[PDB]
Amino acid sequence: MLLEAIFHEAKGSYAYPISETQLRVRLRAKKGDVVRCEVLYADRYASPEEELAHALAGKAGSDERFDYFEALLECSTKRVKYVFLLTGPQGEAVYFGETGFSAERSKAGVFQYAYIHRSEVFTTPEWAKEAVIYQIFPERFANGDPSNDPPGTEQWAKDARPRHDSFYGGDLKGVIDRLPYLEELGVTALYFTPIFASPSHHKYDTADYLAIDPQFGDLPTFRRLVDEAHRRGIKIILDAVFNHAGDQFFAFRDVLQKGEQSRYKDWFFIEDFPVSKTSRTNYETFAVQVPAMPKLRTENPEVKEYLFDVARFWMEQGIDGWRLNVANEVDHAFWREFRRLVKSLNPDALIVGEIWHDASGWLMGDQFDSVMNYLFRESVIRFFATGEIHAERFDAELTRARMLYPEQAAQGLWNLLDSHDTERFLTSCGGNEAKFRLAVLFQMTYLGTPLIYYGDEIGMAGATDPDCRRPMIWEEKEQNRGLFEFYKELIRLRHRLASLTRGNVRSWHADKQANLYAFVRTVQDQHVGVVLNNRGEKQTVLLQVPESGGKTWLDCLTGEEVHGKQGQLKLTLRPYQGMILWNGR
Amino acid sequence: MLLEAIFHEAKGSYAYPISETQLRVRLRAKKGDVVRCEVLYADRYASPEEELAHALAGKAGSDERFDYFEALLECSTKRVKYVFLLTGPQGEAVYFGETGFSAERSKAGVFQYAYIHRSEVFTTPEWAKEAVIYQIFPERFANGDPSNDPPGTEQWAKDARPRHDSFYGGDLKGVIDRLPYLEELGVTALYFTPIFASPSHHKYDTADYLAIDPQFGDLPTFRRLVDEAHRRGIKIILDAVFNHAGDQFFAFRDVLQKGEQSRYKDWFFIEDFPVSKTSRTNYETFAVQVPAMPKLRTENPEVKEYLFDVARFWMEQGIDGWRLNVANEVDHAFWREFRRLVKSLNPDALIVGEIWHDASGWLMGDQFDSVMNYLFRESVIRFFATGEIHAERFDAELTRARMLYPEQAAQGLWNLLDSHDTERFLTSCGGNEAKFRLAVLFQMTYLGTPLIYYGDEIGMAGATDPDCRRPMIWEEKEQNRGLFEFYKELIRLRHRLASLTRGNVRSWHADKQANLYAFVRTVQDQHVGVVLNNRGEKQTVLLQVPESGGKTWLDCLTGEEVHGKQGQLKLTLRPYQGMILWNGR
Ligand SMILES: OC[C@H]1O[C@H](O[C@H]2[C@H](O)[C@@H](O)[C@@H](O[C@H]3[C@H](O)[C@@H](O)[C@@H](O[C@H]4[C@H](O)[C@@H](O)[C@@H](O[C@H]5[C@H](O)[C@@H](O)[C@@H](O[C@H]6[C@H](O)[C@@H](O)[C@H](O)O[C@@H]6CO)O[C@@H]5CO)O[C@@H]4CO)O[C@@H]3CO)O[C@@H]2CO)[C@H](O)[C@@H](O)[C@@H]1O
Ligand SMILES: OC[C@H]1O[C@H](O[C@H]2[C@H](O)[C@@H](O)[C@@H](O[C@H]3[C@H](O)[C@@H](O)[C@@H](O[C@H]4[C@H](O)[C@@H](O)[C@@H](O[C@H]5[C@H](O)[C@@H](O)[C@@H](O[C@H]6[C@H](O)[C@@H](O)[C@H](O)O[C@@H]6CO)O[C@@H]5CO)O[C@@H]4CO)O[C@@H]3CO)O[C@@H]2CO)[C@H](O)[C@@H](O)[C@@H]1O
Ligand SMILES: [Ca+2]
Ligand SMILES: [Ca+2]
Repeated sequence: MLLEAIFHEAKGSYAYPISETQLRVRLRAKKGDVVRCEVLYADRYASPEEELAHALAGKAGSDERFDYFEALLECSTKRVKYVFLLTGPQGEAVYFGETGFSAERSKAGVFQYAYIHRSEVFTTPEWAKEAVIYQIFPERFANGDPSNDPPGTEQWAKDARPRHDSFYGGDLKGVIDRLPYLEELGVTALYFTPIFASPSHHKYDTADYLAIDPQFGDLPTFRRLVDEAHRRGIKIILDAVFNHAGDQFFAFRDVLQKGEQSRYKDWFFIEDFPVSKTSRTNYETFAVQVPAMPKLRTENPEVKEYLFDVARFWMEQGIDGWRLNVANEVDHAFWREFRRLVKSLNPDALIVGEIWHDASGWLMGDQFDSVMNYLFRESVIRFFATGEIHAERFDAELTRARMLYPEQAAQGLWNLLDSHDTERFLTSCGGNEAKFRLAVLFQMTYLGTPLIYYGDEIGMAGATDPDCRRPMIWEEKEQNRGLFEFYKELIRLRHRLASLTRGNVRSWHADKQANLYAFVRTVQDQHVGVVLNNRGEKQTVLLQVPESGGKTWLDCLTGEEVHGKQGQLKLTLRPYQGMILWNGR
Repeated sequence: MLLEAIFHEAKGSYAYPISETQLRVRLRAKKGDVVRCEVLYADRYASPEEELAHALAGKAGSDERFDYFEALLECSTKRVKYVFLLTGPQGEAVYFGETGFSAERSKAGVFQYAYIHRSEVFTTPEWAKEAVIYQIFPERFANGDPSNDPPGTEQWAKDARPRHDSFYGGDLKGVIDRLPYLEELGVTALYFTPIFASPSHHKYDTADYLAIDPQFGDLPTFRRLVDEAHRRGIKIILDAVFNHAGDQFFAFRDVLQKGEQSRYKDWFFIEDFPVSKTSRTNYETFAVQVPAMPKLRTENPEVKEYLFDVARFWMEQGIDGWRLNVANEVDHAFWREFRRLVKSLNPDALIVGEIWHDASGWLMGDQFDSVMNYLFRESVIRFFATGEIHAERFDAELTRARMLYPEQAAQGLWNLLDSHDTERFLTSCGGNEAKFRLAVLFQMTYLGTPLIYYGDEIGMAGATDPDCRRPMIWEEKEQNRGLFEFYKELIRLRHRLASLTRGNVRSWHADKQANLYAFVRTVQDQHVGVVLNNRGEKQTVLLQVPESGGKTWLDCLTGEEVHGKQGQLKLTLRPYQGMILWNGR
């Protein structure tokens, strides 16, 4: 075996508790190098002559180059020291501990997980595990009150082609009027892009954090929305824009006016005074030269105090969580304290960070509960949309991503197909509905929480910002109702099958030539196998009956009954068809 | 190129800032696999049309299986995305990024270090880097006041054999009396084990955190000690026992008397009432069944404020830092807040955690400045004391350990040979002074902060606790004055050669056959090469002139001049001899 390929660390995503007395440990090795991985462990103060406890680590996954083994250690003392015993195909064995590798156990040393503090066990809101999120970009969802429309509003039509400065009149009253639709779809939570006072259509350049934007409504209307959504079983998630403010933010205007004499100058990153001349900003902003968005110095206790108050105010209005804008450019201390504040006010309030890359640094349990899973989007884009990768590469990317974070984070990642910052997924699929649907079926059955971008469910299309922000299509005749009913069925099944929301996930089959991919979701005695024929050709495949699942399966999408023949299942898939096989338990 | 052996993560010790605009990045590959490692980077919002910046990563080290490449990225924007370009021996070129490996750069993706916040740049007290610490176990150092001696105090003699419950009368007045001695040795800081009220001789079972133990003195005496040490250029570090209290601690006494009625019952981990009764404890304690040490629930905000108050009190007395007892069993939040409290009170107060294993989780910059480096001791024991490993594995263990933490931590790690919890190092060497001295020579020249265990400098020996806590030997005739003078010279040298305190470290030469180990310390134009002949036979060797060090060298220990012919130095080392070759700059 290739020892240079073996990896483990007593922290992060390779060692973490799932309870106050149980520790999950993972180990990585070159694919095929290790057939048996066992963990020998004991209390960190156990005597030299005490027997070590044993825990066998099953193979939890494999990507292109590695195998990932996982075990559960029962640590009643909450203190554990442990070593791995790795066995190869030829029976060659070796111990792997903190000191290194050795045939002699004592020489390998022991990894140590010092202490398991209850306060450090990653815990997330129970409801977030089985939620189906629907993203609403207010200015474009529904114009329920044209009397608050901004001047110059354009026509709310299917042929609308938004500009960076277009307005259509979307508002909160509209959202309220359309709740019956959202409820019928099966949505359980709504994520809103900024809704606080701001001059733009997107409103990421905040003028006033404590006020609902006039064109969207007022506090009484917001409160009504929260109540109407809640009694319909729908939660509310707001967009927290704490990385930067708008240039109309009071503190910033003060600096613009008083400059060096401003009591708020240290609330930002001003390069020199006066504050500006044009787009040539002499102050740090979001991205590059974005005059309307001066970066906030969240490291300043005054700024942190202010934003924390903003958070308190809105949570008082009854919201259920936050979506953190550009979360990765706000300091960690801020986020650790934010989590403490939020959870103290509402233990069930969800915290989702908006980060597009590897977000492990914010997903260990003391900061966010989840993140906008763009890694998931990329793999889904490449596999179902552009066809840039095949099923085996898809399986690998998913597996590698799953191993990036502790299971508590993975279980609730917001798996989106697109957002208000990307082209519509149907457009990514070049308008191919068959491909789009397969992606959706995957999104609705995979490990994580699905996030639906408004309109995708009724066939909307579009290029990237601002063309992805076109007015919602409400005209029944202009909506893809077949797709809508498709979504409804998938969402109902998700709520219907426990393994789909709370089950683990394991690869079942991945064939690069047939481009068929299958995985199994498991919890308790229930097993649900999802098979995706990601090819424009009808195919048949023989899959091994999933580990301890039973001999009778039912494709919940068709009512088709399939029996295990000599430990196998014969499946015939039409082009781009997906099956959701329930083992009946 | 074995891709399965290549590793990098955009955080931890593989990617971290050394300043507000500079990110240090490290990458490891199978030893020999990569000949050139380059980093191509840019601002995270740079246009796809902009050209990437270039940074060549030199080989910063190599262990038994890997090569470690290190580079410095200039990030004026404080936001960076990057990809590695690795070239094999044959000229093979592969790109490595967050997405994976590929001959095509774009397909490799890019790692991202979202933002560099000034508050997250690991910063340590400037003085700690060039310090030489002396550890004082007060009950056994010096009895300056015989009137405060504990009951049954035993004879202060060289033939003393301490028992777990012995007392010899050591106190703070004695330390004050021996300051001229400590100053002569050249020590710059004193690390004291517990000195607060406690009934034991070690005092890790705290009765009163706010009072000097009567056997050791009183507050005024402590203050005088602080002042007398300070005026002699000696700082003071106290032992903070925050993981557990003594069973005579006021809060615990209360729980013992009032039980479930006690307002302090949640300050501990009580399983049932009434509490205690012999060694069969019904409450969690340090280690296993240690009735005198009930664990403190530092997660409890009341417990945390009390301890923080304890820390504020002693810092008001003028101390310079803390040594955190069993730091790995106290929660991370407590430690993050502790650091902010401490640093706000005294920016130069040092925080050293007592952790015996990989302490990377506490050394990223938001918790401890350093730790008692027991990993260093293990390597030193195996190589110099037991001879269990040869020069090449020694070099490997050292390099591997060095790569475990960011450079800010490594530079000030407390490198000890032994402690009040281990057998004396001389005893580890089986009484061999030649091996002992070579280890000390290594300790005084290697990267990190040397920690001297009281008595080792004058030849004390002893088995592990309690035998390693023998009363100090003060009678000159019973002291190894030759050793003492050796220590003095090495300490002076360390203070005189900037590279020994502020320089980096790189392997120079390691040969298992001759068991010769050499490394070089470098800062600016100063290069100091250390050659250790760890064998009991006179030997001669040839070493390539230290990279860009120059051609004139001087062994500071003897005054011997070495010129080096054709880029090589000819060295003749006596048995267990060591050389400290200064390049003259
Ligand atoms: O010409 C300037 C610009 O102006 C307008 O943009 C404004 C926008 O309309 C408005 O809504 C707002 O934008 C906010 C946005 O809505 C929020 O969701 C958020 O979005 C920003 C992200 O938070 C931020 O991280 C970044 O995103 C970049 C990723 O970080 C980066 O990783 C990369 O993504 C790639 C991944 O790295 C890779 O792993 C994966 O495979 O591929 C990804 C790319 O496909 O690149 C991302 C894009 O830079 O920027 C996001 C903003 O776009 O915060 C925003 C700010 O509040 O304000 C905007 C500024 O005024 C126009 O609409 C826009 O077209 C125009 O470019
Ligand atoms: O039966 C009674 C008991 O009495 C004595 O113990 C008491 C001791 O005399 C007294 O001073 C005090 O002890 C404290 C000690 O002085 C402090 O420094 C500290 O020490 C404890 C450590 O903090 C704690 O982590 C642990 O140490 C363990 C290491 O974590 C663990 O890694 C492992 O160490 C190995 C290293 O990893 C490796 O690098 C090296 O090569 O080999 C090591 C050996 O395995 O094991 C360590 C031992 O478990 O315990 C330390 C305590 O010894 O905190 C202490 C508590 O405040 O109180 C003691 C209890 O009353 C005797 O000394 C003891 O033998 C006897 O059993
Ligand atoms: Ca309107
Ligand atoms: Ca005394």
